[PDB]
Amino acid sequence: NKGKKRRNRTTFTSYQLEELEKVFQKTHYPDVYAREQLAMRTDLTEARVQVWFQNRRAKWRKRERWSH
Amino acid sequence: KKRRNRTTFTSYQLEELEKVFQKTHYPDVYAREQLAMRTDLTEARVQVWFQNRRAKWRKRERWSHP
DNA sequence: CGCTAATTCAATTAACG
DNA sequence: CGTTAATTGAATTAGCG
Repeated sequence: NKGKKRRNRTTFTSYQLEELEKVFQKTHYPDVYAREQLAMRTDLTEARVQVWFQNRRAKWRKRERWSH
Repeated sequence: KKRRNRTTFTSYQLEELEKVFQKTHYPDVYAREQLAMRTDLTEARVQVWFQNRRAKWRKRERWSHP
């Protein structure tokens, strides 16, 4: 099935991915405040940061052996 | 420490959201981007509003199925 | 084709008045 | 406490070297 017109796929920079990953290592579920400070520091929207964390947890769960 | 924050919509914001819901239950990105300007909300809050509004609507159909 | 960003859902949690 | 906005995993869609 084909979905309706969607937002253009965001291409992140080397800096952005490295910066987001540092926060992911501290916590997989950052509060709104943590995400907003990452959104300003990386010049991203709080929305793109929240979707990145949603997908980063999905990638981590797939590779993970343990229950958590 | 409040982990998440909450958006309290104005009556005008709700009129403009419900207007687009009655035209299209699944607005495209171009349609959502317009509401973001019209209602001063982010496109992100329009997605979230629309998915709760859809969930809310499907519950009605399940109750009035016979 | 692999990786991953974006968008749906059902179930559930938590902010606000 | 009631209302409902926000968040989550899971599934899925799809852009793009």
